[PDB]
Amino acid sequence: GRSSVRPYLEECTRRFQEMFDRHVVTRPTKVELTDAELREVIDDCNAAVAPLGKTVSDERWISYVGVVLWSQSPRHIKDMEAFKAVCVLNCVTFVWDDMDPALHDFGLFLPQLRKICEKYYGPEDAEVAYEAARAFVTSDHMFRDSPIKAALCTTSPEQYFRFRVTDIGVDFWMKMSYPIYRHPEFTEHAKTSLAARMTTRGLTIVNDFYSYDREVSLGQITNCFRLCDVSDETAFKEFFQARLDDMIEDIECIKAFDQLTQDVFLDLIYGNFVFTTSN
Amino acid sequence: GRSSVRPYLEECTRRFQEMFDRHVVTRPTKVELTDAELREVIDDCNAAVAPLGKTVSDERWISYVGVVLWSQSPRHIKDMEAFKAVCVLNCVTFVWDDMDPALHDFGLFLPQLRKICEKYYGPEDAEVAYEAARAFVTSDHMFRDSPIKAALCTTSPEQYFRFRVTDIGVDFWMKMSYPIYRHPEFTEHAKTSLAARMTTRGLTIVNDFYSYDREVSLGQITNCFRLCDVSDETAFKEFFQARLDDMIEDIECIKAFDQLTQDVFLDLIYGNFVFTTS
Ligand SMILES: [Mg+2]
Ligand SMILES: [Mg+2]
Ligand SMILES: [Mg+2]
Ligand SMILES: [Mg+2]
Repeated sequence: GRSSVRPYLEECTRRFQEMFDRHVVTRPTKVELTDAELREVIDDCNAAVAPLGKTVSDERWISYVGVVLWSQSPRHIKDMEAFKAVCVLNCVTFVWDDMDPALHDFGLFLPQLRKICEKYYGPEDAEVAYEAARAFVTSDHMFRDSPIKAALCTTSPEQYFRFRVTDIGVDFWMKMSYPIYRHPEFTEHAKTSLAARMTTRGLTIVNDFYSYDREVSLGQITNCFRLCDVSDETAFKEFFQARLDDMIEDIECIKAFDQLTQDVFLDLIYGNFVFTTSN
Repeated sequence: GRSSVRPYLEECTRRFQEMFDRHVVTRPTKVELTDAELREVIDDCNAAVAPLGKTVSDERWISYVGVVLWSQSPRHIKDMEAFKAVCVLNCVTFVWDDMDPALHDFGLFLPQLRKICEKYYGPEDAEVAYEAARAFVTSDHMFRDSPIKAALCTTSPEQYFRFRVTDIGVDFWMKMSYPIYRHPEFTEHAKTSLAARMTTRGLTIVNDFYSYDREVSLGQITNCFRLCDVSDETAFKEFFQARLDDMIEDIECIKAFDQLTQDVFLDLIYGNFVFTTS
């Protein structure tokens, strides 16, 4: 009953798209990697997870990298080495998040993350990106089975989204993506985490809706829709409307930011939705 | 702008204390600096702000440093070099927030912050502390008269507190304070800024109430109580109770953290109340 949002899948997808068309208007665009770039990305991905003895096929990597291809802001890219680092860091932390946690060898993995950062970023940016990656995968480790997670995720939407600012990876995302754009204001918003805080709900609500069935079947509690009775059409749709209102207020405030910054923020939110709803 | 929360000053003070007595219980305790340590701190503060030309008296310094003496967690302190750094970094960024922006010389001030961090912290912590200080003062600068400040501060409690995570300085505070304690869990929560997100509303709500009259008289908008009509006793009491409920919910979640970490969070919120009402 509460095991599935399947009855709402089409309507909610329509409503998400309708909101974006009214409030963001500009559609997201795909980044094309040359086959050299893509093999380079994938090679780095393989080298970084090999110490954990894990093999991962090219097409699995390409499914992982799709979110980065779709959710950056191609208008504004200025550094494609930073872009590739984000492709790599995203994919390997994807692979890390999808392993038995008693296969997690930090001594083996963290230095691979540092090597990626040092390859693609300047000296200062390498440290910023690496600390963000370190802090993300460290958060993930220390909150498995944590009473803190249960408290933040079951108490209120406000407590849950506060947890997700880090846990969904959007602070990590912002802190390794600002070198792509070299835009002073965006760099500051990324480093204060305001960038992450402005985009967390737009990203998390979409992510949660389309992974609800999988996550609750796996016993996972990091999902906002577990806060309403999904089996109750009236309660579900009041909750979903509240989440839509959350996304709209965020997007309306995001438009107070400078133009380039707001472009990146909205391409992220809307691009993630497009990527999420594709094959 | 000609508004005031004076008619509620007593009752809100009593309501605040009562909430803390029921939900935190543990009293905050003042850190007493020896005479040598207070001198070392004032000397460092005076050095840091000497390049900006203007003078700060001992008594102002000591009024600034009191929030640090009261709002840390004394039973858990392990590193007093780190503690002194927070005294100095708090005081001088206070003085900087208190200056006409027309005199905000970053090229003079940022090396002084870096100097403080390099004297008191290990090399890794010194970069964390410095970067949070840099990000804090840079945020203050780019949001003065910025349309983003006006949109975040006037739209809803949620957008306003989202802005204050950085703007009230608690993220900076966490990221320079964790070396005081060398507690692994607290260090991570500081570095993910979860520590700052848990404590922002309890700090900001207290700070906003007791600075409201001052701030509205100066045309400042960074105060959540501008979001209700404080001249409407009925509206103010509903808004004030909403913010108490926010503090209570946060405090109750804070107690799900490990025992040392939660002591630090709650001593910070409760000690800030004590210092503000002192
Ligand atoms: Mg995860
Ligand atoms: Mg998910
Ligand atoms: Mg201020
Ligand atoms: Mg104030």
